[PDB]
Amino acid sequence: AQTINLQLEGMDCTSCASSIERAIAKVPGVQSCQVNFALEQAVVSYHGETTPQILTDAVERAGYHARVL
Ligand SMILES: [Zn+2]
Repeated sequence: AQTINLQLEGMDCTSCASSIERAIAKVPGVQSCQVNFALEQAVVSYHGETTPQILTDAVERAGYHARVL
């Protein structure tokens, strides 16, 4: 697995934290996604064709914003 951290914007509540996990989990190649609500960060484990930029697009499409750390 490869791993990447994303900084998250718009995650004001734990419902939205779950929304972000669900959106990231749908990305082909994602194996696991740990959303840290307190730290406004997601740790994503992946393989396959996943890229950091496909991950931040998933977050955008779900109605939030991410940036690659
Ligand atoms: Zn919310």
